[PDB]
Amino acid sequence: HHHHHHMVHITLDRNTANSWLIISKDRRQVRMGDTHQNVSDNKERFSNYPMVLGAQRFSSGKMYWEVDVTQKEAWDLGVCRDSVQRKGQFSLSPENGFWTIWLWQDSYEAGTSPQTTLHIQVPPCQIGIFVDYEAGVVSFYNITDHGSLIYTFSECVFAGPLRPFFNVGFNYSGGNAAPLKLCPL
Ligand SMILES: CC(=O)NCCc1ccccc1C
Repeated sequence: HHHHHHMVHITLDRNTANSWLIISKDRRQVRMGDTHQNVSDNKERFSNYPMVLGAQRFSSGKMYWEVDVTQKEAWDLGVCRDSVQRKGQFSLSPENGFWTIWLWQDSYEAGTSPQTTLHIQVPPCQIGIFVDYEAGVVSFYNITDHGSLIYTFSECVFAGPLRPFFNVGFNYSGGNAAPLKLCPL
């Protein structure tokens, strides 16, 4: 792909983070802590899952960023509406305001309803995410495999400002402690 020139500098919004997450000083990396991280609760924090939003809000244009997922067993990545539900149980779907892919139990799936099987021959260490607001497109690229397409959501009905979306996943196995990292331009 040739989307690299729409690169945007994404930073994580502490205030949206699940209370167990640890965000680096530069706001570019996030990982699951072993316990509650000693912050007060607020209506923005994701309660049920280890999720956090980027600070940036997009309502027009073309945006591109990259995320490092090296040695993780489980994660969700993409974009969501600024007004997605924060508390309780919910599914990642466009009906609920999410345009995402994930890794879970050695398979990759797109967050459609119901979910769609992805066909990945080279497990990615870094994912590229492209959003075209006007066209209603969210695309995912395998940076490890020369930028090969993973999945395109088209005819997206964003219905609001968009925010970058992250889930570091649980670490019940002891094999999923590694961080998500926003990769430099
Ligand atoms: C997964 C696990 O066993 N967590 C341990 C967290 C804990 C609890 C009580 C005292 C000290 C620690 C580190």
